[PDB]
Amino acid sequence: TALPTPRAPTGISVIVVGLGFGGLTAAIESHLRGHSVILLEKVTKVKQDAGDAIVIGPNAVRLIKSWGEQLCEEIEPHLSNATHAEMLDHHDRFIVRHELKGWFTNRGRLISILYEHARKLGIDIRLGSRVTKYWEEDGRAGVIVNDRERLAADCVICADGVHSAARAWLTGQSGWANFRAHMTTEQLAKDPEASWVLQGTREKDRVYVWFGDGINLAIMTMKRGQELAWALMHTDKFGGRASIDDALATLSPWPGRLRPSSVIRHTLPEKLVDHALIYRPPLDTWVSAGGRVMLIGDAAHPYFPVVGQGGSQAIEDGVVVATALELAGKENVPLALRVAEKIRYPRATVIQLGSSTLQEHLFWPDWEAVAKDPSVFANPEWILGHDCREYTHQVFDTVVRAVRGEGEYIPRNIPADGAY
Ligand SMILES: Cc1cc2nc3c(=O)[nH]c(=O)nc-3n(C[C@H](O)[C@H](O)[C@H](O)COP(=O)(O)OP(=O)(O)OC[C@H]3O[C@@H](n4cnc5c(N)ncnc54)[C@H](O)[C@@H]3O)c2cc1C
Ligand SMILES: [Hg+2]
Repeated sequence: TALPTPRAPTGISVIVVGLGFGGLTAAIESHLRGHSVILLEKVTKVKQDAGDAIVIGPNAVRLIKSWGEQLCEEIEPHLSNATHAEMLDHHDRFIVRHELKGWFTNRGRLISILYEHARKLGIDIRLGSRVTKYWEEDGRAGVIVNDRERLAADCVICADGVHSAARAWLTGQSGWANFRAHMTTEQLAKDPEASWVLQGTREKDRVYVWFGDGINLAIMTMKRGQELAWALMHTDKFGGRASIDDALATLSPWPGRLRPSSVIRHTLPEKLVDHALIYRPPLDTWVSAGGRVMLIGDAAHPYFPVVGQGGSQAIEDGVVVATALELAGKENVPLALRVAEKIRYPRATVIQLGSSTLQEHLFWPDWEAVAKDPSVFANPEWILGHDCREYTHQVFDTVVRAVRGEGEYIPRNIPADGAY
């Protein structure tokens, strides 16, 4: 069915904050499971950036496809035809060639498709609604919208990103930045020191990633070589500000700076951003003291962008929350959030800690171990082949007994003796 009908009304009212991957998933899955949903987002429109490429893992694709058959046909023209990424070191020397189902596509174009699909389902989405001043009573929780309107519900699902005000409220208590840019390759094609990046681009999109000396640079061609995007993770970050001279100065110490610098120096000033990255250690809890406010997504577990699972885990967060609310019922909303936390926390934390350790291995690699084995340098099956919704149905009763103290719970959505 291109438009699935929701289950019978469960009587549970849910307030979702954020139009990201966590918020949209929480709203869509909750609506289809019978919950009464309102989604609050501060922006007036989904931001569209041609240089914001993202990878969605198969564990999240299968969840998205279950919301409607047509969604695959909508994303198909926006999927990259790139198949492999060429990995080089900071001397511009080849290391290994890595692959990359899965969706390698544009962020804003995928959010727009999911947002339009949510409106076709009849979900109450309210843009231009800035949320703050979270509050909680016995039996209800809520927010304040635009400092003029009070809203209340059975629970509040906070997916407001890394800069979460809800996390600051719930808790009460890094130096990394990321350049990102998009460009058209007309002027770059006239530079012989930079025209190399257009080689074989009409055939398919090419991906180049450089690692070393605390810097990561990725260059991705698009549209038969007519456009390219790039991203640069670094610790040289000094209102907002972005300058191409800072990106070039970051690459200056590299012995193999010539080929990458010759490309990115053609970036137009108005198409370059330099955002600070936010990482925090795993939280003690995602659920408020009263039990009716819960953090999901980046608000609960920000990752280092090297695992390609931040959006997928935010999607898994929203599906499990909506599933636990359906299985618990109206009179056990606090139990539902505690159950979803105990299911999700081990899986999201293993990946969170895995991104921090993998971050060290990629920005300051042990080149002697990489020389003897580069295939390790470049995601396992316990992540990609997982079905969060079926696992939640399988262990829900066991987790309820563990939350109420009746029994034990062994998490099996993570590998035994598992680091990442
Ligand atoms: C450089 C980089 C590369 C990445 N690459 C990938 C990748 O390839 N694959 C992948 O899966 N993940 C990737 N990620 C991670 C991914 O971006 C995030 O994990 C994911 O977007 C988290 O979603 P979210 O819903 O939690 O938050 P967000 O997507 O950040 O959404 C937060 C939303 O809440 C809104 N909001 C904030 N405050 C308020 C408020 N007070 N009231 C109302 N609304 C508010 C914001 O406008 C926003 O729409 C990457 C991250 C980075 C930094
Ligand atoms: Hg498809």
